[PDB]
Amino acid sequence: IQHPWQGKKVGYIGDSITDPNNIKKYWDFLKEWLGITPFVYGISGRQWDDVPRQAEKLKKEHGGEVDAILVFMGTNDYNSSVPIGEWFTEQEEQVLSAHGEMKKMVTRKKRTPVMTQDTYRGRINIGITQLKKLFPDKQIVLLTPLHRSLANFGDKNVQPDESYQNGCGEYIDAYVQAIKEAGNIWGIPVIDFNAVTGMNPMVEEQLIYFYDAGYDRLHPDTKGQERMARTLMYQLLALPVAF
Amino acid sequence: IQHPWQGKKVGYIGDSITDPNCYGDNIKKYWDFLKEWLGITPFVYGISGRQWDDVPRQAEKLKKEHGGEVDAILVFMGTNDYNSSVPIGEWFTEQEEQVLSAHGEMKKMVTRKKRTPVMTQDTYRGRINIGITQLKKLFPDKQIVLLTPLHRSLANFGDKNVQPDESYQNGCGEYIDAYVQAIKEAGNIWGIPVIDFNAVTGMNPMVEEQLIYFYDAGYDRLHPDTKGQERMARTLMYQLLALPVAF
Amino acid sequence: IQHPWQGKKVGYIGDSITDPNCYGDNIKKYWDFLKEWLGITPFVYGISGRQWDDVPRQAEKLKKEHGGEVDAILVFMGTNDYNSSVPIGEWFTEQEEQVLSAHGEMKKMVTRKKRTPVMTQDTYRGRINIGITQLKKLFPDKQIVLLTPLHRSLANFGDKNVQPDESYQNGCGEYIDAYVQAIKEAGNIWGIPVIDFNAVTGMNPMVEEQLIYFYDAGYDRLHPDTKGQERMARTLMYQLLALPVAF
Amino acid sequence: IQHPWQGKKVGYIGDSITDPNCYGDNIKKYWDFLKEWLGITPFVYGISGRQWDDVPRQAEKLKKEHGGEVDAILVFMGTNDYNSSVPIGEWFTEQEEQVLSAHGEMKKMVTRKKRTPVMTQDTYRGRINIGITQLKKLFPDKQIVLLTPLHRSLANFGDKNVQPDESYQNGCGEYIDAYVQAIKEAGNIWGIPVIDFNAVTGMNPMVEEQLIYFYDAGYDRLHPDTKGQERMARTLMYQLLALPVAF
Amino acid sequence: CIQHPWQGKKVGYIGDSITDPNCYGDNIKKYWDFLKEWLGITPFVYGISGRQWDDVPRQAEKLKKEHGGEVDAILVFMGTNDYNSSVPIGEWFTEQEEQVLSAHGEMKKMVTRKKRTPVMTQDTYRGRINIGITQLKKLFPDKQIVLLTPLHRSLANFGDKNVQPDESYQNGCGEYIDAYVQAIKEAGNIWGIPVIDFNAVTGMNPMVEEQLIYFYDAGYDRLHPDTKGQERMARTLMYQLLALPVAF
Amino acid sequence: IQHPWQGKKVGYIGDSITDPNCYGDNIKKYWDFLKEWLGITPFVYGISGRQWDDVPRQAEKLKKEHGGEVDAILVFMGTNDYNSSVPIGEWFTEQEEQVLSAHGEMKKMVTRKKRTPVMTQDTYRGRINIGITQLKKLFPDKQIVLLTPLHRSLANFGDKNVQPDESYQNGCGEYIDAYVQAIKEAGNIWGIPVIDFNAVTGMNPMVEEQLIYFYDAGYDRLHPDTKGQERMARTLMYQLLALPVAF
Repeated sequence: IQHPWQGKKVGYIGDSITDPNNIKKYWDFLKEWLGITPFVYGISGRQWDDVPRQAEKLKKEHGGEVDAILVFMGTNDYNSSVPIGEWFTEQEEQVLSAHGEMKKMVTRKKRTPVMTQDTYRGRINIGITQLKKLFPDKQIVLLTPLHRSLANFGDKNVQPDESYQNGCGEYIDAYVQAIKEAGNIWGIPVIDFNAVTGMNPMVEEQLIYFYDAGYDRLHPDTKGQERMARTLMYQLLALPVAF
Repeated sequence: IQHPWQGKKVGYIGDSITDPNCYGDNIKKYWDFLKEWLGITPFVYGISGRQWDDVPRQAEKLKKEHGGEVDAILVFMGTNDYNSSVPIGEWFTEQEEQVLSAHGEMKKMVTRKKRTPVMTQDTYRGRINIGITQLKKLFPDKQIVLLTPLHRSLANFGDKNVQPDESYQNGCGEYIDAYVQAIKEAGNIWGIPVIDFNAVTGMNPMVEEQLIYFYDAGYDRLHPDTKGQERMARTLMYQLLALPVAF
Repeated sequence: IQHPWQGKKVGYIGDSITDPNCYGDNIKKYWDFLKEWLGITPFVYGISGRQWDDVPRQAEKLKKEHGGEVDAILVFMGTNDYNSSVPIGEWFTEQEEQVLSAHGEMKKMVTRKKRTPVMTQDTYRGRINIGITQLKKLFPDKQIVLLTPLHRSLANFGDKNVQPDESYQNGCGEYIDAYVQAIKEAGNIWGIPVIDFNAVTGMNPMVEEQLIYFYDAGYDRLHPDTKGQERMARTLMYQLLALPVAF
Repeated sequence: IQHPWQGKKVGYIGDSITDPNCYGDNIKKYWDFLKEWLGITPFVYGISGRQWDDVPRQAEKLKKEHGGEVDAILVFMGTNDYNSSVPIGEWFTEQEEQVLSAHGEMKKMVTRKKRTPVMTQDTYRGRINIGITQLKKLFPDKQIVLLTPLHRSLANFGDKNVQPDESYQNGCGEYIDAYVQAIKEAGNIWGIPVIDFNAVTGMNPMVEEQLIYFYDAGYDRLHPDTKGQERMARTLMYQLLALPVAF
Repeated sequence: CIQHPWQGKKVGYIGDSITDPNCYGDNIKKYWDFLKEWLGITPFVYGISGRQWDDVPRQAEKLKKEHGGEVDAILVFMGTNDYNSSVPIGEWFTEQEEQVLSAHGEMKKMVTRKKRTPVMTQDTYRGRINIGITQLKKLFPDKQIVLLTPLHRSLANFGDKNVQPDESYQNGCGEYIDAYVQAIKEAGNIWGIPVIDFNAVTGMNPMVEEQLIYFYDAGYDRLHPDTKGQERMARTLMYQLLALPVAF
Repeated sequence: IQHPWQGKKVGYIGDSITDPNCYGDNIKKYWDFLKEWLGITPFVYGISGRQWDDVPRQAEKLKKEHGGEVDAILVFMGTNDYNSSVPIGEWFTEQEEQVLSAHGEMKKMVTRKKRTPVMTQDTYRGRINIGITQLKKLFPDKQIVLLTPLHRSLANFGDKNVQPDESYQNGCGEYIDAYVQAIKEAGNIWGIPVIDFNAVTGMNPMVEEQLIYFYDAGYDRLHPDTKGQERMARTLMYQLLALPVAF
């Protein structure tokens, strides 16, 4: 058997942990190991509300080339205190239904996805919708956000470690779980990177995988990026690219 | 390493999405692609419209006709239980009972809450309890895997067969979700592997652009077309890589 | 693609199901099959009767004896915590705290709930917290994987050691389920991979026909026999395909 | 201090042990003694052979005939549910539902497991659910008290009415215990006071010397005789001292 | 105006040292002595230091013999010594399928039903309770008989051969005092007898140092209540018994 | 007989249902009725929103301000613990210990399992342990009684304070039942009387007809109105008859 992602062209959507612009990124290792041509759209500080824009740029510049897409986003939504929100809104409706006898109008509760940039769930609904609309025939995979600790970049950018809830009373857990739940909600594969990478900066001995123990226990260093890449390599073995 | 399912004989249990007769030769089934790609001989028992209450029968028919040669079994069922408004129900019933127990002192009857699985075909969970029981009973030494139901949209097959899309609850106040999650839950409840097909296939007819994987945008957004079947087959190929057949 | 675990040195932490001495030579253990099939050198520390509170000790002994050569670690523990009625407990305690925060404006002291892991051996989650912490502190750059406990039925080892099947809650009012689920939950809580062995092995002694995978149909439906160990090993072989060893 | 039930009007719901016609005037009933001792006017609705499924009916008749007069209500029922092999059943059914909630942050729909009372005459717990609901609906501002059934022994009334003593389970595998405990449990489940008559009366026909409190040692160790009724009445007199009538 | 139902009645008191008139001699005024004073209740006391539930029949028999025609009610305050002496809890019944005649509308016929039989043995605590309540009801079937649960207890040291750890420890057969308290409470429904949960209602817990004011010796005896404890017990009993008649 | 609580001075510990500030003069509280009926002087410490973790503070304030005057104490707390999703936890922790024991022969060290109460405010049972310890410590010679929380329904107090009715589990997966039962269990665990107010009041807002006892059917089916407070007071009056104050 051969690796299904070997020699494929892949679009990478995300934040600074994916952003090309001191640290060699995971997609660069995959390029070397599996010959995967990378189309990187991840940008520093971006959140799930930026998924549609990144997807659109990918479509515009490489629509006829890209084979698969990986979405690694969400840690910034947590940091920016983006309210989790709701997946759907629901209400009674009347609809034609038939199961053995003449069809007739019946009352059935109907749900409608909440399409808003105001909430995390809303952003995920909008993002996945756009991804499927633009790339309906491609392999699209979501990766959950990594564990994170303290990060201090100046007097206007101070991020407490993950033992703290953010400004809207949520732990990073809610931002990780929403992505995992999106798998069944929208019908899309999810790689639980948060867990499978085995990287947790809350355990100081594992800070060997992060940028600087003194002020940045959020961004992985090259060593962490390589462990992420190797993890992704075997986790992707379970998903085809060419159908 | 070689694919653990290559050259094996597999029983396929399910409904129309597995039925070789679904729309005749106008839809090539996933097990057909697997046969071509991995040399997997298919023993197909899926039949259009069948529900989880039909798993025991299909399992027994598989046992009777190919019990001495089948290597593994895939169960892809449940979307019709949703459409037919089968109440979810509960997994077990509980009650304080006495049982022989010892942890340091002389053994004796002690009272502990005991759970007993609900064996009834009146509920979805009951049907699953009965179905998995029959599967493990007839094929105790085989690799048996459950596949979760696919996302689904509108389906109209005449005035007596009209199925609203999945944004609507069915007749017993449940969304398709309940039937998908019950199968996932069965993994730990019964000790059986589950492939979350609902998610990994990446096929959602609720997004019209992906209707390229379903039969007819006008009246059938429930049954995958050949293109969808091939995507399902390719998905299965790599998802099955994580499970052995020959122990 | 070559198996990532091929030819690696692995540490096996656990209980009797891992212990080389379980029924002596009457049972060939899963790690022995892996040694033969994948050339994986085993450093086994599992010991009969041990619980999650023994994980740090085993991890430390592994570090002391093979720290410079071990490549990966598998933790297969918890069924004894269930039998010994160890309360599940809580993962964290929490309270409002003042912390420096800044998102666009001058940093200021703000009020935010802060959680702290419960580090006690009095509870299951407490033991898991302590265990995973020690594992990560000792082997921060290694591949460490947790395996969930297998389904289990009755066992009668002597006048003072009789263990009811899994349809019964233990002495602290919990089903085996809680001990399986807590390990799965540890995946996201601590950032560690988990192989849901409880489900993927497809071995459930509660279904009599599957007792072919356990040691004694009359007195021990808890410990797998060689046939069960091999099914376990083959399952692990393909489940581990999704995880790298050499980073 | 004066007895809170003195001079009050009370509705008595139950079976033969309450029915004034039980063996005609050969037996003086407990409410009769209470009428004499405390001036409690009785509105009796208990009828021989009635079960908990008849509570709503008796309550409605009481309401219809003395609604504007009755001060309190006593429900002494269940022994016939035992003799008629009425399955205990379940108190509630549960499932995940969406509900508005807020504890510090903006209110929103959250998922929480919700329980719903099982309202059915097919089970004992179901009957209790329906009965108490009706009692509270009809007399929301009254003192309503439940009394657990008395211990019981053999009862033979012809070749077609033979009731084994309480050392035997009934036709649905339950001891009288289950029907007593269900009532005690209803105290907290529904929010209603319960007098454990089963214990406090001190009357157990299973001990032959105490058959002095039952109708006939030869064929009726189920129905109390006048002596037993008086002991019950006196017990009730002091047990009711702990509950107000006029609020 | 309601009168206390136990006023002027004659009561038999069955139990152990906490009931024994000889407990520390005249250094302790017992609960039944206070009830005699407050309610004019004549006490027939049979409690003896160190006795267990296996001694209930003997005490009941002696009560019947000496005061059978005088006694109106009976209180049984026993069990703390069963805990201290590591008496196994045991089982209430044994069960087996039996054939029995039953009829519910149609001609009676033999049917299979599980039948239970109480375990009558002095080898276990539950067995002793079965034997004890049976004898109490056989001897005094028309009397008010009430069971009292054992009191919370702490350390006690009565010499080189009599040392009792506090209730935070299991006894010699792996049981906490809890098991001996609960078995009595359960007997209420099992046998049809009222039980006053003295263990809780007295509000006396020697495990809380500040409440040792109710026990005899802070340094050597946190098991036996002192007069102050006996009075709180009696006063508690006075109002708890208000709920039970004596004269039927 | 005279009421044992007549003319006594009582401390009332609890939450808003006890707090005199609850809706101010719009609600006359239970202790106010008891003052008028039995001449009981009230020393009220209950405060809106408080939980069992506040019992030690309220007990100490009562001690400080009325320690030489108070005769008895009632503790009516817990409903907010439910609302605030406080985990139930465990009563004790256990460990094998060596202790001096003698039963007929020369004393010596033996191995016995020893339990230690959990003294943490992180769990409900821990809070009860801490609270009852404080109560008995400061008032060792007083009559102290616990009252179980009342049945409750929905409450909506603004955008950030919305409480679902009791048919829903709280934020930590527990029904109100758990917080009611733990208090009942405290009786034997700590040796303290418990009045099961949850049942004896007969007040259940889940039965709409009984909402006559609660503040507002529209937004407050949690707090009893004056009519509810009076029924509660009347219930307490006769329930307290079984407990002495002056020993």
